[PDB]
Amino acid sequence: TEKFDFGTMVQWAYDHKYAEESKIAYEYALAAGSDSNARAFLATNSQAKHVKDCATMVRHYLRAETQALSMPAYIKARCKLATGEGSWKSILTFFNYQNIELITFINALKLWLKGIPKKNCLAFIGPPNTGKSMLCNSLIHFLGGSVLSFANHKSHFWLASLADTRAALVDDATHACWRYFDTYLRNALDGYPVSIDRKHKAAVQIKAPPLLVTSNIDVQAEDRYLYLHSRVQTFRFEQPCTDESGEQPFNITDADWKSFFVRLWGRLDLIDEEEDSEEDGDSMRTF
Amino acid sequence: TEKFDFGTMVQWAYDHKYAEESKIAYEYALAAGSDSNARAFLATNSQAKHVKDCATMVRHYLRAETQALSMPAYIKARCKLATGEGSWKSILTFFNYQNIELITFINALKLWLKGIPKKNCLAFIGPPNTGKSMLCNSLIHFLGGSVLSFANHKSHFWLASLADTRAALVDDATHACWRYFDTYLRNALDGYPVSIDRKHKAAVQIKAPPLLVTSNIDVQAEDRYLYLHSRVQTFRFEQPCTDESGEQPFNITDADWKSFFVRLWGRLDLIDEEEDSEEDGDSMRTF
Amino acid sequence: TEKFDFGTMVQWAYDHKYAEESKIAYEYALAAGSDSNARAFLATNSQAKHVKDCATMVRHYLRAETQALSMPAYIKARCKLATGEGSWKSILTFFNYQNIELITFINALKLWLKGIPKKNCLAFIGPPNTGKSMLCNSLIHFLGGSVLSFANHKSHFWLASLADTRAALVDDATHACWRYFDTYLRNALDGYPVSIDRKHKAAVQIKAPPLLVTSNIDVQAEDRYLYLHSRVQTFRFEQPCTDESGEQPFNITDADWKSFFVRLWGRLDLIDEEEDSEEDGDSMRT
Amino acid sequence: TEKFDFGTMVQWAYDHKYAEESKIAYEYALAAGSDSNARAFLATNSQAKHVKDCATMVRHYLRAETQALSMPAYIKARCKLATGEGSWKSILTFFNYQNIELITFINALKLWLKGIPKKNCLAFIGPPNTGKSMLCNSLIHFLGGSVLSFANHKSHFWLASLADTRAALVDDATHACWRYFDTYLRNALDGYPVSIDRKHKAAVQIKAPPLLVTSNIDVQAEDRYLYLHSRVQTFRFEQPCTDESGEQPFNITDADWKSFFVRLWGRLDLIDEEEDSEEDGDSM
Amino acid sequence: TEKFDFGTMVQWAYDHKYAEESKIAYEYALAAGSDSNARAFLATNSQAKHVKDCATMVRHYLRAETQALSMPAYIKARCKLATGEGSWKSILTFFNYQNIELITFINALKLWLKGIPKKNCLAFIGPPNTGKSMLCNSLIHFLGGSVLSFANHKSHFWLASLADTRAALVDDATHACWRYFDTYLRNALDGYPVSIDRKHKAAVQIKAPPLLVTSNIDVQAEDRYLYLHSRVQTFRFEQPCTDESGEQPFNITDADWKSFFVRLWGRLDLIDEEEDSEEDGDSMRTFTC
Amino acid sequence: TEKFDFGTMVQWAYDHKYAEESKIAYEYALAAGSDSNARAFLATNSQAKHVKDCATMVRHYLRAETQALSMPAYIKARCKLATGEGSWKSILTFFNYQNIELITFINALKLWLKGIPKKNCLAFIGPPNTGKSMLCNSLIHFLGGSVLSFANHKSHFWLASLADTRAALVDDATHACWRYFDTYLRNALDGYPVSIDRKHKAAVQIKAPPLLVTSNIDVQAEDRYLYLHSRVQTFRFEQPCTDESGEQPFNITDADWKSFFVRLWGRLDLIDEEEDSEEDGDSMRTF
DNA sequence: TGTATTTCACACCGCACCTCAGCGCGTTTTTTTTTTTTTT
DNA sequence: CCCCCCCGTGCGCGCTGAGGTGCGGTGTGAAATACA
Repeated sequence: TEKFDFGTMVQWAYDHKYAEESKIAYEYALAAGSDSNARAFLATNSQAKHVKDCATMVRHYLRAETQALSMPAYIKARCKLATGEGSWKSILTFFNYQNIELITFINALKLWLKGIPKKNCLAFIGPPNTGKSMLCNSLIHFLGGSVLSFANHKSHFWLASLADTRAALVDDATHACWRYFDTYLRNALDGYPVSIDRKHKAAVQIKAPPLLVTSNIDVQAEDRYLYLHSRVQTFRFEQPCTDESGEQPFNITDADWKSFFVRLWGRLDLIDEEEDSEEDGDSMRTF
Repeated sequence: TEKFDFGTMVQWAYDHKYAEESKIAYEYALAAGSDSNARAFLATNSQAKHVKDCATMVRHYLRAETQALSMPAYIKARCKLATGEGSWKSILTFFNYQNIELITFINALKLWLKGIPKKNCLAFIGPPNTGKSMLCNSLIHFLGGSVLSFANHKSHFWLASLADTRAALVDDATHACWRYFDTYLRNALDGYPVSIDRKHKAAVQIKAPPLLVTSNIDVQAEDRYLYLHSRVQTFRFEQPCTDESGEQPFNITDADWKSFFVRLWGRLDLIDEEEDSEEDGDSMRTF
Repeated sequence: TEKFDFGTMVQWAYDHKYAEESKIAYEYALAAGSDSNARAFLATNSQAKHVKDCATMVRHYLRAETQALSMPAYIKARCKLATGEGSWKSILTFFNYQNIELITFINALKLWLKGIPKKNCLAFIGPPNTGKSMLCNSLIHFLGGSVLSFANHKSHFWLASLADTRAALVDDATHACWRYFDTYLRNALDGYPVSIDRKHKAAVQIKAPPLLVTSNIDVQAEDRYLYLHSRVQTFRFEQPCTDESGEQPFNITDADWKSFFVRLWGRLDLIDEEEDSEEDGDSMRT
Repeated sequence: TEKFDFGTMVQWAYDHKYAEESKIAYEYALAAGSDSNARAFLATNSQAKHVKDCATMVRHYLRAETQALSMPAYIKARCKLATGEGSWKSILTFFNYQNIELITFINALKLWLKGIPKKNCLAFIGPPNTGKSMLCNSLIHFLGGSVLSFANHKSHFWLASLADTRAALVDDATHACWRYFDTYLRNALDGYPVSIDRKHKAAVQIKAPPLLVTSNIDVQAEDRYLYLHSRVQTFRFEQPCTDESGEQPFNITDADWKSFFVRLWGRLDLIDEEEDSEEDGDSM
Repeated sequence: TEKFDFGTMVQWAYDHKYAEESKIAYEYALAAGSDSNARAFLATNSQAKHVKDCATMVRHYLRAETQALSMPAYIKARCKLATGEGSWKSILTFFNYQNIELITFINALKLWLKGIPKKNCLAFIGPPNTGKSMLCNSLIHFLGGSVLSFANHKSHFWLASLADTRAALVDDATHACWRYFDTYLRNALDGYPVSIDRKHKAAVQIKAPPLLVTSNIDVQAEDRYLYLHSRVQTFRFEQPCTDESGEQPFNITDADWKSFFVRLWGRLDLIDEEEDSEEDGDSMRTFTC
Repeated sequence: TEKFDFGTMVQWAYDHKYAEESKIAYEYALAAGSDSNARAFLATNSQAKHVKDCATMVRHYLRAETQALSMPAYIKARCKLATGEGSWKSILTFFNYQNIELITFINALKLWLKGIPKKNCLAFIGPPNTGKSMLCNSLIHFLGGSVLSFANHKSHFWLASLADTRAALVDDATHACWRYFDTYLRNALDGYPVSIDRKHKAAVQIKAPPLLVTSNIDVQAEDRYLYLHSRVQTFRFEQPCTDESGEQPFNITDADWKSFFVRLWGRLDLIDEEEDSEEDGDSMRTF
């Protein structure tokens, strides 16, 4: 019985972080119970157009908000989302199982996070079924990164995801992958800016976000990869996780990483400058 | 009043589950006999745009309705959609014909449906003309899952169908297909997220849905596929099958599957949480 | 003075089955002489949009109408549209010249049309210039199907012509085509749904329609196609159907097939006994 | 005197046969000096949309008009748009020079134009540089038919240019071209509808337009082409004409063909009824 | 702040010859200190659509204005826009350097500019760095024709240029470009029309403009281009002008070409009848209202 | 009257140099607190279209402004913009270390800037990791140029950026890149016009912006490229510099270039800028 | 009884409100393109 | 001879013009108050 207001629906959509078309349409039509704006939305002869614009607008808002946040603020906004209970002792026990003292790994992650160039890629190289996939992919899951797949490297759009995410991982790199890295992506693995081709739009020149790679092939030994000995940090995982112990004796969850970052806020050198004293407030495109 | 009202058209099109534009337009022009909104629509000089919006809204509603169901609800809906005359005897008789107990198949099916990692691929290995594809095609028809095709693996978009359906079938996997699974797509058999493209879209990262493959090759006997012995459950098909007057001595219906799942809702351990609304008015708030 | 009304224009377009846009525009601008709505169209300020929308609406109507006709009704609607006068005698005498009893071809059509799996492909085998392509392509043309092309099997885009039509012809299937059928379309000849793929689009999962394949290779004698024995009914076209002395005595115009069907509605196990009121309601789809 | 009337502008545009967008827009802005409607058009704030729609409408009318016309009427049209004055003497002397009585060419064109299967391909077969390509190309241009090319045979996609035009030609058909005609384009010479595989399109089922082949290979003589013995009217070219002599390397201009048709209606058998008797056309 | 008059904006754009969108928009918005129509445009809330339409209209007007000109009058125009004090001795000495006396090139240009078929392409074939691309590009720049490029032969839009320009050119003619000339653009050399596919609205039944090509592949010798043998006039540049050990090499300038045409007007046979009727006494304002 | 004023929004966007849709939309939504016009914007029913048009208009303005500046004026405009503290002494010591007197580099730069034909490509060729990448990347960063990547070369659209900027670089060009330059990019590198294709827009015939390339592969020495000895200039970097880890004398900053150009305004033949007689230029408005 | 001194009373003429719907209204690269690997 | 359920809401941004209705800027007097 009132005039539709697109802004209210954009704000409500952003409240629940609904971005895709079908979800916003379905959830709003189900929410027409106690939302007079929704009941004004249903009887409008341009529902589809409004859904399309609402999704686009929420996408703009979320993309800009994510891009704005600096690394300490981003890891804070992800320690907020890490739900569960569990200490960091799993991390230390796993690394001592792999006979790698923690301090080296901390002294490499410290640099890797800052994107210091020539140190912008970890390598976890070891035999299959050694526990590189679980660790690396969990660390990507807790940093909200995207997995890059080498299957479609013949389509040069496979690097499109590097325009958004903050920790990319390509897993089980073959020899062709290492040669590809040495030959094409010399700049990105260095850390220097590199162009990114995207779909239907314009190429965006961006920094090279931090990476992670797991591969059976060692690179600190193959002398034909002489240009990668100094540009990566290789940690050797040479022991098996899935041993005779019934379950995988070591498994890693968001609680482990969350308490890992809360306890190691200092030794990773993370800090926001001065102002964290207020009551909550956020973008409000509703009026 | 005679003014056309788009919400009514969307409600009607969703009502009978017409998604494609042509069927909506034809059926609605037919229904114009006894629908005031329809006899209004025929005269609205912007018919094509209304039809396109109605089809798009129905597609949005249906797609976001299917993805909002957890697995037991999905199987319940598929059982509700299946009609015919049959029983589970018309299946267990076939299994006893191939000389495999059914209890082992159930102990495997439970895990396979739950998507548990490292146990999320059933391989049916048998010589040609023993009935593999018959059982697999029947089962994947019931689960409403798509079937892949290793023909197009030169063109990396053959995985595009993996983004929607919840039970993928790959029939007649050659040596090349098994090597591809061993090298590239190990993550899916594990159960870790993978990246998949969709023609004119972006690589949507999703968990890999359960699979079902038929191959003459015994992966659990070869030595090149040593790293698949811990990600594949196999069932051997040995006794002969269809060679008799164009009638395979065993054809698996949908009534068979319906009575199978319904009769074994306890052994497969499928259930829902605290329930106080099952057989009620369907939420048709899309009007 | 006379407002435009898109409804009566789409009704007029559907009256004459003017699907394509240019024909709409030209014929309607011509008809403006004695149709007030057409003068309103001519004076209208957005003519091209109306032509485009009319084309789209007519295409929707016609395509949906085709997809909704059950197989006996569609055979009746393809029997109505075939024009010419002839006789089934050409089919009968062609077969009896190939020393093949007609009753064999009937007892194969009875199944091949019903889509029964494992009996849903009719192969015509014989050395070339024996009349295979004559009968096969005449029959596919009657059924309104689409002639496929085994050549482009380097690409997987050559099955795209089966997303719509209800009968396909694969002409001169050599060993490569037979191997391709035995390897990737094992399902199709078994009637169960297949996964076709088109160019610059997504794959669709549809039932495999019936088929007619012409080949020089007796699959039911080969051994590597041991699987193919159970889903292909061979037909031995041996005699020379073409010119015995310079002029091809035998050719199957649409009238021959039409009279064949009309006289053989019973033995094919179909039904066209509607005869409802006079011909049919067929009121309107304005 | 206001409210620019788009119907008038499209009627005028078809009136002057202005089809391309740029011509319509420019000349109309030029005629706006003495045309009130054009002066209204200039002040309109959406001139581009009007120009685009006018081009689309004129193209619709002209394309439908061209497609509608039947073959006797179509030739009666293309026998006027042929410009300039010539003389059939050149074509007669050319054919007499090639030892072919022109009566033979008339009695073969009689079949070839009707599209009658079993007689729907003319092979102008002779040694290189004997005027075969000259004559075939002149005749095919007169009909305004697309000239094909078998040098693109490495793909199937050399047939997509045949979707529209009413006549065809292939240049110096090698054995591969004859093999292609014998194997894959069998229907086109028999009258049945054949599929056409192009790039980023679909198998368009269109009838075969009448064909015309230039080759050095006498298909009527080889024994591995029994299926083309009866669907081809091969013509013999022996004597050379397209040489560098002080005399005429005989030219065959469109006017030559114009006078040829004008004189050869009677023996070429094209009907004249079902006309409109100078009934104009309009779009308003 | 009176109602925006899109006609006035298009008139201003075509007056200043601004065609591309960005230059139109920015230059107009900078002229708001004196044009009431400029503030009128700034006031509206649909600036992008208006600038898009203005660009398209100016494009139409320039396109037709150029294509109206006849090639003799077009050479007159391109001989007015040439300024300097050049001489034709440079081109004569360049040709006599390569041992091809100028009369041959004159007797080829006469036939080429007339666009007669079978003679509608000159290939300047020679080893790298002998003076082929220098002369080719000098003549093309003077004649205002658009220089094509083969690096993008995919997407099939590399041909829209010669839909509206009077002399195209393709340098670095690799084997693939020769193959395209053999199997795609035969109609271009044969005089027959070719359908050039513009990238936004529709193709054109445009006749192929006179061409030019620089290559090292002596197509008059390779038998794989038997069709291309007899439809190009090959001029062979064997003597090189790559003198890196002293005096400066040749360079042909616009004024050199202008003096060449002015001097050899009669021998090049350019004469469109006249222009003296009552249509062109003094009427000049025909631009627009 | 508190209605939206698109002119105000476009002027503001250009005022802050916001270009892309995401930044302008989100940050203006934030500004809607105390910028009455943005508060009106939030209530508009076509927010997305207005955001898109604002992005397009700001692109038009920025592009047509930058393309106007003559090259020495561009260098001056970047010169004032360059902030920080540093001197030209860094560049002098770096080059005099490499056993190249600075006069050689200066007399090559004074030609490279003007795009003089046959000297329009300055390649820094030397043994691996001797300190070339840092210098080329820093100079391109100062001149506001773009750095392409070779990976896109399978798509011809990777040169779309050449129609805008005035200093183009590709770094670590492989051997296929050298063949590409010798075969397709002949005229452009010689000093001629060349066509450029772009996405959704028309192709333009624009001259070739000056270039900088680095590689370990020599082009003046390999007789395969007998065709590039007279059209490029090659500087041989030989000493061990590129560590950035142990001593790092190649630590080039942007203030290095700023004071380089400020101190070399007579021997770079640049004084005759667009500011030959600069007595009144203070003007700026694009309402 | 003659006459200064003033709002109600029917209204010139209206400033300006609200009231409809006939005028404007839209995206298309990327993949596929046959190109030369991709075992042999 | 009187109560055991039908019922899930409102529209192309924006105009804008004839239409007529009213309390007043101004229509401006015979009646009406009080004077002398």
